[PDB]
Amino acid sequence: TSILDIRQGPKEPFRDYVDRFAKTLRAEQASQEVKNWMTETLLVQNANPDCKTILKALGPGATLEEMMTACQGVGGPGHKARVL
Amino acid sequence: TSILDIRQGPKEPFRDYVDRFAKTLRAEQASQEVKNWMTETLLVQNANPDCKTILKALGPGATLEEMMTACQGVGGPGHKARVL
Repeated sequence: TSILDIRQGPKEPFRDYVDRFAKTLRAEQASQEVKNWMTETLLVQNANPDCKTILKALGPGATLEEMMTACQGVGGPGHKARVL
Repeated sequence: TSILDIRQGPKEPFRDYVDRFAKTLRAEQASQEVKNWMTETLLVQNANPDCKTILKALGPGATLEEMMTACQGVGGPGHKARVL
């Protein structure tokens, strides 16, 4: 698949979205600098409205852990949650 | 070195800038889809102000030959020609 295709669902937990993004980025062939630029552009760009707004409030210096913790309330169970 | 750093000079002919961008893009490790998005984004973003304006009017999906036709003569003669 391509990193360009990873976009957050409207109810998708940030943690699930960033996990898909990171896994897809590992599989992408690119230099480390290009991967850093991919992350700096597309992760916030392709987040849902509430997560995108929270990420922007953290700023370009934000770490993954800070992003995940700041976004942890948002969205629904997601597709990995087990009810049955 | 990195495609991320290819930037047009203020008087640099657009075709000289594109030759540098293209050679560096060819050498970059990336999927063709990623290259295509790099070109859509970086070539314009890193163009000089005068060419950038014309390129944004022309819009995404213009061919190189159309970009060249639009940007020809914008700027100075560049450094290709030997005077001495």
